[PDB]
Amino acid sequence: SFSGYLKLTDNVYIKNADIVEEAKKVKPTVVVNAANVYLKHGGGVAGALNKATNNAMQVESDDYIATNGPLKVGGSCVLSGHNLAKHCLHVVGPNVNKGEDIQLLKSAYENFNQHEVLLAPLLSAGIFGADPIHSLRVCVDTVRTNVYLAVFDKNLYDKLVSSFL
Ligand SMILES: C[C@H]1CNC[C@H](CO)C1
Repeated sequence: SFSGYLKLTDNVYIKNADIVEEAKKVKPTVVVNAANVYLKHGGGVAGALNKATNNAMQVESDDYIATNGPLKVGGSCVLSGHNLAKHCLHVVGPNVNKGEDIQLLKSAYENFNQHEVLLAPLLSAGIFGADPIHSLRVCVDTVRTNVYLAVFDKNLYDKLVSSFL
């Protein structure tokens, strides 16, 4: 039921869309969150997804952290998708603004391979500070399952499509 996506490869699709609106429309089995190790969904994609859940994502996340401790950079956990999806896969890409190793972006994308189909943002893009062109490249070269990428910014979406090798 994903509609309006441009096909980049055999398994990677892209659309200029607000991932919250896309999740509400599609109700995918998995929506990926651009999480941090503490699951503190303050801003960027995480802040927007959490706000769409009326903070239920944050309440669930705080209980998860209280039980399990923080995630690793490059790691993930599966939690509820609330009103957005069946599940939310919280994936921690490296935050270059915190000096985290950009080489961990491939490990972060490997989490997507545990799910046959996902709605996702570009990991480490936006407020995480990585080059979104590089994130898309790592995505296509790492993810083998079906990934539907939602890119919020039209100007960035156009740049990503027009520069895609
Ligand atoms: C598994 C269902 C979850 N919501 C959308 C799916 C259609 O691609 C069906």
